[PDB]
Amino acid sequence: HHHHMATPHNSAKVGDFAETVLMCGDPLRAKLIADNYLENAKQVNSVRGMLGFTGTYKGKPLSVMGHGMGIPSISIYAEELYNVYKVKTIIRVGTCGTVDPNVHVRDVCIVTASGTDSNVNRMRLLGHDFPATANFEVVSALVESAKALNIPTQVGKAYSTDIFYSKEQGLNEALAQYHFIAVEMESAGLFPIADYYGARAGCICTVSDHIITHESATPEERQTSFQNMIKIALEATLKL
Ligand SMILES: Nc1ncnc2c1ncn2[C@@H]1O[C@H](CO)[C@@H](O)[C@H]1O
Ligand SMILES: [Cl-]
Ligand SMILES: [Cl-]
Repeated sequence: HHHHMATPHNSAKVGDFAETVLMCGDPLRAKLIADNYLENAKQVNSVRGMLGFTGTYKGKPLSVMGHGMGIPSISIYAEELYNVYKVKTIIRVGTCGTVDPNVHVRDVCIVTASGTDSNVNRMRLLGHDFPATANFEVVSALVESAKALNIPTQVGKAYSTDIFYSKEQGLNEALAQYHFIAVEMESAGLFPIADYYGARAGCICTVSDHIITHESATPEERQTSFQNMIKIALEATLKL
C-alpha cells in the first residue's frame, strides 16, 4: 500500500497536526503521552517509526510526536512541522543530564536558551554566534504552569551536544562555571527553526543523571519526574 507523503518523513495530511505540538525524543513516549493525556486522539504518522498523534487536551487541539536523537533529527521533523504543517508552537519535552551542583536528579528544568557544539547555527548567521533562544511567552507559560501546580523548577540555559559519549576534557567544568543547568541533544536546533518561521518554541526537561556525582534516577523516579514535567507542559499549552 502507498499513501501520499506530504514530506519525505511524515505521512500525515496537511492539517492533521494541531498548531501546538509537544515533541519528545522517544516515539514510544509520544504514544504514552497520547494514550494517557490526549482525548479525540488519532495516530497521524508512523514513518520511520516516528510516531505522531493529534487530539485535544482539555478541549484544545494538541499534537505529540517523537523527534529522535540529535540536532539533525529534530531539525528535519520541526522544519516540516512549521513549514508544511503550519504549526505555531513546539514545546520539546525532554530528559537531560546536569553538571550544576545545585541541580539534582528528578529536577524539572525550563530552558531559556541553549548552547551547542553543532555548526548549524553558525551556518545560519554568517559564521557568528546565534543564540538558540526560547520564546518568552512559552518560557513564561511553563514557569507559571509549574507555579500553579506547586512543582519546583530550575530555569536557565541548556547545552545541546552532538556527542552523547563525550571525551572532552574541561567541558563539564566550563558548563558548571557558567551555570548551564541541562545537558541534552536537541533544543539548540529547535529554537532557530522556530525563528526562521516566525513561530514559537520552548523546552522543558527532567534530570535523569548527575554527570558529576553519577547519581541516576531509578525507573520509578523517572516516571514520577515525567508525570510532573508533562503536566506542566500540557497546562502551559492552554496559555499558548
Ligand atoms: N546526559 C545526557 N547527555 C546528553 N543527552 C541526554 C542526556 N540525558 C538525556 N539526554 C537526552 O536523551 C537522549 C540521549 O539519551 C537525547 O535525545 C538527549 O536530548
Ligand atoms: Cl526518506
Ligand atoms: Cl515515559
